[PDB]
Amino acid sequence: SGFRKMAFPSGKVEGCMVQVTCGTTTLNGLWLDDVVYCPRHVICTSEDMLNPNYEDLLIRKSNHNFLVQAGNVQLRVIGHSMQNCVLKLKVDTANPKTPKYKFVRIQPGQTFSVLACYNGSPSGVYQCAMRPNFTIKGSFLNGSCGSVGFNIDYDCVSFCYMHHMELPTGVHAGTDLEGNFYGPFVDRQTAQAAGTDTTITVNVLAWLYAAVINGDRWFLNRFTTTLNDFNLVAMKYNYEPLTQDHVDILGPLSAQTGIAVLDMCASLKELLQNGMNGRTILGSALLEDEFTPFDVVRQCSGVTFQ
Amino acid sequence: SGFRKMAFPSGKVEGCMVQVTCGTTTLNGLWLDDVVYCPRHVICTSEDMLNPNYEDLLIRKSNHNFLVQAGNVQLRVIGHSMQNCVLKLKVDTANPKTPKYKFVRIQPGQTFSVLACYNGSPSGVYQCAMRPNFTIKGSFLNGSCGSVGFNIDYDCVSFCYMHHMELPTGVHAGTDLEGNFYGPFVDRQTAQAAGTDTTITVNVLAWLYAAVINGDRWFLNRFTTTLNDFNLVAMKYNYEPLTQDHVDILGPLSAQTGIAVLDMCASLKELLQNGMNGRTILGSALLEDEFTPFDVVRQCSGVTFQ
Ligand SMILES: *[C@H](O)[C@H](C[C@@H]1CCNC1=O)NC(=O)[C@@H]1[C@@H]2[C@H](CN1C(=O)[C@@H](NC(=O)OC(C)C)C(C)(C)C)C2(C)C
Ligand SMILES: *[C@H](O)[C@H](C[C@@H]1CCNC1=O)NC(=O)[C@@H]1[C@@H]2[C@H](CN1C(=O)[C@@H](NC(=O)OC(C)C)C(C)(C)C)C2(C)C
Repeated sequence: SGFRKMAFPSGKVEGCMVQVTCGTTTLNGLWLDDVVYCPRHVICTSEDMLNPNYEDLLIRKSNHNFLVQAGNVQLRVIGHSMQNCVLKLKVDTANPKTPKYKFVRIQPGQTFSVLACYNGSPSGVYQCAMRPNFTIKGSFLNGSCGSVGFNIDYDCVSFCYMHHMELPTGVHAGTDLEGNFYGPFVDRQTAQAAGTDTTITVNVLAWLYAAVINGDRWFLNRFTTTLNDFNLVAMKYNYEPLTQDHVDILGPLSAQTGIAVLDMCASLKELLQNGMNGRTILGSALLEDEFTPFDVVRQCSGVTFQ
Repeated sequence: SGFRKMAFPSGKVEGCMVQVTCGTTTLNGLWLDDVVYCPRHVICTSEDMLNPNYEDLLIRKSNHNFLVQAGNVQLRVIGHSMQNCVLKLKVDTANPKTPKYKFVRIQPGQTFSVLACYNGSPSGVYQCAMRPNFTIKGSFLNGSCGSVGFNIDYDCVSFCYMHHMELPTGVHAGTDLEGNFYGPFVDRQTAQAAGTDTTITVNVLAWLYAAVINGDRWFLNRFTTTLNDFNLVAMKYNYEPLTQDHVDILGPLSAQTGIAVLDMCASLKELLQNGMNGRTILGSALLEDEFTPFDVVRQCSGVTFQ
């Protein structure tokens, strides 16, 4: 037993990270087969970034302007192109450590692992979720641009995030691997703000099921509620609406514990109305919302990868 | 900015994990050069484990009784010996993925990363601390024995934990890599209990410094306190005593923020006496104690490894 915020093993992604230098800017890139992916603002300078025209800036570059370092081995660039907000630099060598992989664009509420890197070298790994307002609450410093987020399924790495920028409230914004931003943000140094966030209701319920699987049961009651009456309380406390699709996804966890989904909703309602009154759940004094129903089942059942 | 519970990148350790089967027991082993390390209760059965005599049980085994699987490649055993509570199985092939490494036995309060495995295949990675009562609050199921805990420094992997067993309160116990248990526990299925735990004072203070580095400042005050008066309040709330050695270790964090160590102690005292009154620190509603002063500096400064 036990329950922890668990990331995927990161070895398959470590073997893909490289350093990309152009002018006075250094950031991280992702090396898969004979292409390196990185954020397009690597072609900017500390005065280009105020309002750049990237097409007009890229047509002024040559291949040899791009310095790509893989360990202490130099890869030279033989072509380049821009796709939305990412650069694709073609190099003369295929990465022999290329795993099986895919690019995927995720929905708000889904979770992923982040391998934070500086100068092409990995620093640490942690678990994140895409918030309803399309930011992520990460841990990023100068030079971390180009670090990626990912999920692993068997032997296949599904890449879903590349890091670009930090907003004034201390949260983070970036793109999928095809260079499209999550949210309304643009890669320009001008006023933008996150928009108000909300709590991911379906994930909170999944975490209450994890507590029961592990022996915490003090928060249950004998009451119940309808979906509509629950959603009327949820709106009041700034929670996202729960759909019937969400109810259906929580089926397996309901069947393993014997607690109907709408009975667990009546328990959340009482916790929202009464607080916790000095008690904890799975070592937490707040209601936690960055575990999906999938996350709970993998950790409480023991699925591996290869 | 931001602050997360961050584990080390796990690729160097993934390349060392193998499967060890003997009789009806399967668990994980660690393959470094031409030796595989695993827990000695792999030679037991579901009735040997009640009160075994391991010396008398090992002298009844032959090399071919041990089945070692590395991927879908079979390593055969050519010798074996027992050291305290671990087996060392010598095999005819050296692991070509052996990193630079050391074995170390850690003190209570230190943190490490855990790579949880089943059947020799990694499942996930998370951060832990050795509690004052020599248990760890992990996430482990049947078959996870032999999974290891570790720290990384530059290119060197320092192994510090191997998992053996779970106690009735849901916490975990194990050994260093030379087979000596942390705590009073023994590898026998008999009544043992953890002993009362305490909160790791020096780590809580380090985490309050992390909050200030990141912009949280509502909990500070203009008061101060002596070391002895602080330790008199700490004992009351079941915190560990703070030594002058602890004060000295918190020097760099004090110098970067401009807040003297004993001023931060006066802030903790007020938080212990008054509670948080509905506010959070670094996204937490409890005082967090599994970040060392070293952990804070690496994440707030950006150190990598290679
Ligand atoms: C690339 O490594 C950095 C990573 C940042 C640095 C601090 N934490 C991070 O995550 N990204 C940028 O430098 C990025 C590029 C330049 C300016 N930024 C920012 O992230 C800035 N933020 C910003 O302009 O937000 C506005 C208000 C929407 C800032 C102030 C943090 C440097 C680009 C092209 C956006
Ligand atoms: C080896 O993979 C398992 C891992 C356990 C299983 C559940 N969670 C885990 O961490 N270890 C054992 O099976 C271990 C060996 C047999 C019995 N155990 C236990 O961990 C038992 N606990 C126990 O006897 O604690 C006493 C009360 C001190 C138990 C009941 C969980 C199976 C050995 C040799 C101790």
